[PDB]
Amino acid sequence: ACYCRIPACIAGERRYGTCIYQGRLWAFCC
Amino acid sequence: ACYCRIPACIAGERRYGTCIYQGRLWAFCC
Amino acid sequence: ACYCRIPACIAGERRYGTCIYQGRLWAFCC
Amino acid sequence: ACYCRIPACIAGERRYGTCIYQGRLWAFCC
Ligand SMILES: [Cl-]
Ligand SMILES: [Cl-]
Repeated sequence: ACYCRIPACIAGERRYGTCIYQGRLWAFCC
Repeated sequence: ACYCRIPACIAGERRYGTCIYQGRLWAFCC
Repeated sequence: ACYCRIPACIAGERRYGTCIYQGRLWAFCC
Repeated sequence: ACYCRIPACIAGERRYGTCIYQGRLWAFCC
């Protein structure tokens, strides 16, 4: 699955984009 | 869980933001 | 002209979108 | 000044972010 994350993607994931949610920027990670 | 969706959120969800990935815009739905 | 603004658009402007810049969200105002 | 551009920033500028408006993605160039 993919996840919007703060502060960063985790081990085993790659950043594929960005989420805008709750007034913050998130890494989009899969 | 929240989900990035095209074309729109499904009944029972609301749009709380936006995902940007693979050069495309997605609704962020929870 | 249009401007990316924090915290908000100003008098005489309308918000038409969002900017992502310097780790922050900005109102896109014209 | 910074500018939202399609297709890309012009020589002498760099891309520092992204604009979202009118349902479209733009390079944010300064
Ligand atoms: Cl923080
Ligand atoms: Cl602040």
